[PDB]
Amino acid sequence: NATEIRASVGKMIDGIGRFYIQMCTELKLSDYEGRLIQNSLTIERMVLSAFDERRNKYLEEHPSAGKDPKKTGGPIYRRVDGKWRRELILYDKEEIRRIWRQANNGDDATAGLTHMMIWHSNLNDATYQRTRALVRTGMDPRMCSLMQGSTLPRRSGAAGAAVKGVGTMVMELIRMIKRGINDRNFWRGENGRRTRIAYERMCNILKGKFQTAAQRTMVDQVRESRNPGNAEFEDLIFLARSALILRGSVAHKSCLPACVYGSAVASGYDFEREGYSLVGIDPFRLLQNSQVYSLIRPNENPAHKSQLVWMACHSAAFEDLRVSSFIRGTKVVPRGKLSTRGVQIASNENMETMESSTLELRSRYWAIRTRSGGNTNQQRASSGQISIQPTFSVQRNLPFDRPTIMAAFTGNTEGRTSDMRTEIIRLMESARPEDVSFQGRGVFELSDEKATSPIVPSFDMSNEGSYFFG
Amino acid sequence: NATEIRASVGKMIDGIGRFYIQMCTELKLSDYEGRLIQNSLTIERMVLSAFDERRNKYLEEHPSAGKDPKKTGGPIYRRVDGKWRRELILYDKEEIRRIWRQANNGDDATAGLTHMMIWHSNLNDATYQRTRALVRTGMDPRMCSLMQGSTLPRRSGAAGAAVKGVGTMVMELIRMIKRGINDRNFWRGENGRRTRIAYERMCNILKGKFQTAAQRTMVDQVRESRNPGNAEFEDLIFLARSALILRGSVAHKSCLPACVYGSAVASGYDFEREGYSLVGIDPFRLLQNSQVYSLIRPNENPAHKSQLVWMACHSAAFEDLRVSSFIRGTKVVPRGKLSTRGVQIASNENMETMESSTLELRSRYWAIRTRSGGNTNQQRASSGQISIQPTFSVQRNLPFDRPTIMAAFTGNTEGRTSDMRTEIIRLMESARPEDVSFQGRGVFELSDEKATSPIVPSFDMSNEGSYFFG
Repeated sequence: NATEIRASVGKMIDGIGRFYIQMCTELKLSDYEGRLIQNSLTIERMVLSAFDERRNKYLEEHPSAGKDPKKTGGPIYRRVDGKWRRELILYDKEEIRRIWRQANNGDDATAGLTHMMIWHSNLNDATYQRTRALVRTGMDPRMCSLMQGSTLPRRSGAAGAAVKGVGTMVMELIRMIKRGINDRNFWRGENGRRTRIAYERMCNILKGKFQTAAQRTMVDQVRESRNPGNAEFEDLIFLARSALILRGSVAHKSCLPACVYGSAVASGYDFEREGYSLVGIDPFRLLQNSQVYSLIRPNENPAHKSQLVWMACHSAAFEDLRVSSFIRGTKVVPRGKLSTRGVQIASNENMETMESSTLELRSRYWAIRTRSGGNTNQQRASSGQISIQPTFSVQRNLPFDRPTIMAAFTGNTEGRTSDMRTEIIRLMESARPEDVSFQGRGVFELSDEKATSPIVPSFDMSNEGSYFFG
Repeated sequence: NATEIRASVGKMIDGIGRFYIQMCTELKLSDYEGRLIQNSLTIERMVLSAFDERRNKYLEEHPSAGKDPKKTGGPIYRRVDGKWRRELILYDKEEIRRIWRQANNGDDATAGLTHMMIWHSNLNDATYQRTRALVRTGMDPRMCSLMQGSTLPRRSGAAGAAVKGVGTMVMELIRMIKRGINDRNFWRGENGRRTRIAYERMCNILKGKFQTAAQRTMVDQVRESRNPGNAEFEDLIFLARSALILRGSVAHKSCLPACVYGSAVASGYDFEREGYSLVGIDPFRLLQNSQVYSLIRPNENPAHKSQLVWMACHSAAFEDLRVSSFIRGTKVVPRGKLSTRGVQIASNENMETMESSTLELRSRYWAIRTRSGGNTNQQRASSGQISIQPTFSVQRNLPFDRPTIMAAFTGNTEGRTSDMRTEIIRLMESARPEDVSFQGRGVFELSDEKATSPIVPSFDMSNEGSYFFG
């Protein structure tokens, strides 16, 4: 059944929206002030800090960073008769914790929290990619397209586990491997137990994310090493390099800024009644009638800023430029020639140069974001029955496709990773960059509500460049 | 045990002989007509066409060449009161297929078929050498002595795999390499799978045929290339050039014409009882009491024709002229001054000029044809123990010949082919053209049945020329 999940997501988004309304009430902000991305970012990171129990518990035992008992940050921006001002106002954790407490009818709202962490992951992935950590681990910065949800902490649950990508998991595993190489953390203490439990859980998440059998079995053989040394390091690097083409269907949750949700909730559009979806038309239908303001530097182009924020909202920073432009309706500028900077504003930059303006979010078309992979993998490995069932009682043979039956079982168990690298490189060679994917699907029009008739895109515009980076 | 193989070969030759008797019965041919090489060639090539499933299956989908549903060729020659006549009589495939079906007590007679393909290979190798394909592949026609069984199709089994030579395998590999260079046949389709399977099987056959370790390891490193480009092309050319001296013991099966087998079977000499061998005295003992007739042009010398047909029967076209003459008893004329042409007769040449005559096959001596190589290779690399076993329990060292122990294992694996070309050229330099081979063996007399006492040949007849070609 899908009605229950729809009601649950509608309920928790209604809670988030009415929390945002409560914030707009308590901050004494004007109508325009509540349509700002920056203040939503500030309050939302404040919520992240308040609800992150582990960092807090690390902090009350560590009274450092000067003024840090329980209050952090808070750069609220207010419009003064056309000009702008920034104030560093500090808020307690317990008060706003309880404001959430009645902002969700007595619940913890963990799903909402995961929504905020995921929307932060999308903003960071859209703005800045961490080539720095990649090169730190020795890992090639050519594969930044594997950095989905890198800024996410491990505190996120299964819903948060859905969005964090393959390459980010390679990075976090490499971090723990380097730590275990530096010192003997693998002893029989409770620390070793929690490390191996986390390691096996993360490997299970990995094997869930992949699609082809060969990579799944190689990963299953990865955690056989009770004492991970150096071989699994290049094993995981090659895992990422092979997942370049055999990508895992991780997630692309379409999280939206708190201002848009709050404006919708304030207008009386209760999400529980008509339902809410995070994947279909629904996150789209709020945006063509949404007004968003933000601050811009006197050199930044607002036209680029609108495209970038729509990227971040729809987590399309790692999507191809051609289809993103087709859905948007206008050409999208790659990261190479963007005359803009990060949407976050520095704490030291001067107050005079900021100017507020409206953000354009309307898009001509819409499409469903499925958590799947390209059809090319199913082209490499076709589909069909392998077994048969006797319906009539007739004296006949039972046809069994035996050579694939051994392949599923792997009768002769794989010796090491290398034998798997062999046929996975063979599959990579079988791959082609002209393999059309997602057959039977298309882009629909905004007037469509039940996905009745799509239109297939056709891109013949030479080599404009399907690479947002470079 | 050797009795079972002897019985099997005797049985299948008895089947072939009684099939030939059935053909002589159904063709209504006279006594002399069944002693003709030409009619045996015609019926035998007809059998090849009937039992070759792949070409047939290519043909019923390709109804071309005019009159070609299921009937091909058939130039039967009949003697008319001294003169000769040629008739193009066409036979169906299924009828003669079933005639074989009871001609071998319900078996397929695949071994007999391989015997016919091998005897065709010997006739072609004796008559005409394919310098043309060699030059087509850019391959030097100085090495025609490596063309054993070139006309053989790949359908031949392990018994047929025994006779097809090293240079022919170089040629077929070069053909597939050129085809894979022309188009990308190496994709992940089923065609690529069958190509790599055939390629590895043929490389296994090659490594089976060679004798020295260095060439075997270089060949083992040949198929490491998953995408064969151009380097392995000259690698295989150099393989053939090195196998010039370090020849592989491929095979020299002594196949005999169907007329000789049929005459023996008709006389009541059942091969199952007294046994048959294809390698010892036995294929020889049928020939001194065998009568064979054939057609000859008014310019062709019958004396040369008898020597050439005995060459083709004994597959001694690539054997040295001195020993071939010694075993035959008379001088053998090289290909340079043979006033004869191919034993096959053209379809357009006139009926008047043909004249039939007896073929001389009796030879003074006999010798065993072992599938081995010259003793010179064992002179270059001597023989002896490398390890020892403790018989008495005595506190003593275990002598191990370590530097050759690494050599067998190749502890430092060879980088490329070039390091192997180095020491193989060194071995070629160590080679001498005066190295006497086949020590401990000799030529026996026809009166000998158990190989009791041979006589060693001694050739001091200057430089008559041990080269059938040139």
